[PDB]
Amino acid sequence: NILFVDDFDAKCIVPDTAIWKLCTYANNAWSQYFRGVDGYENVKVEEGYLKLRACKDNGTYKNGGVFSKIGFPCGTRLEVKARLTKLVRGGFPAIWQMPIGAPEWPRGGEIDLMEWVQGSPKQIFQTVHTFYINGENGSAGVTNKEADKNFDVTKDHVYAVQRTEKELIFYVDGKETWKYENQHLDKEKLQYPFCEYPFNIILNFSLGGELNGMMTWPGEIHDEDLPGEMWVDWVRVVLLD
Ligand SMILES: [Ca+2]
Repeated sequence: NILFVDDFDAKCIVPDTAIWKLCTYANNAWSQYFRGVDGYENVKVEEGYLKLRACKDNGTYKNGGVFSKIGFPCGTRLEVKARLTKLVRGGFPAIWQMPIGAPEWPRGGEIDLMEWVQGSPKQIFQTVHTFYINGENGSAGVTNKEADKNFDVTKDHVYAVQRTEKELIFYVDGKETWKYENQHLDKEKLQYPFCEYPFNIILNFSLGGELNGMMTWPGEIHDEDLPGEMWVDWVRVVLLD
């Protein structure tokens, strides 16, 4: 039972303009290099892929990224098939979900299906953020510490999360990796916001380096590794029985 699918196979050179919006600048690790990105110069649909490019164009770092204007209810599973063309040191690709119409981050939560950093290059990270975990200042969230440490992100993999009232279940390649569970605390504690808001889909290949002279988690950008691309074959949202 398919609620939403984009196979990026439309007769169009950009992703569906009603569904997908270009990521915009903000002063954070994932967003800083959307600044001065001219329209779709780092985003295209080609040969059945959404291709998100990270590059340096005349000394300016530029990220490739879109987010969905639509969001999805609980009782659903998101599956995203993607690969990186190349390992890029300082590269910071991600597949993730934000609440639509939540209060300020992280009070509505955040679900990361995939993040990659050079600091652990044979891994991907799957992570959850809430106000209960992060409070006002925290950014680490709760990550799968037992994540696969012999993993090649440059091959096609299906990254997935199943979201119910009870829990988030993470998968890689159809194999359960971990669960983040509803603790059923007073809603006041903001421990499990994941079913109060529709959640969207965010697909990006960002660049790290320093943010206001502090080294970001993805670490030092090696310009010799650029350009790089994340190729998304498809995204789908399945409605559970
Ligand atoms: Ca496709």
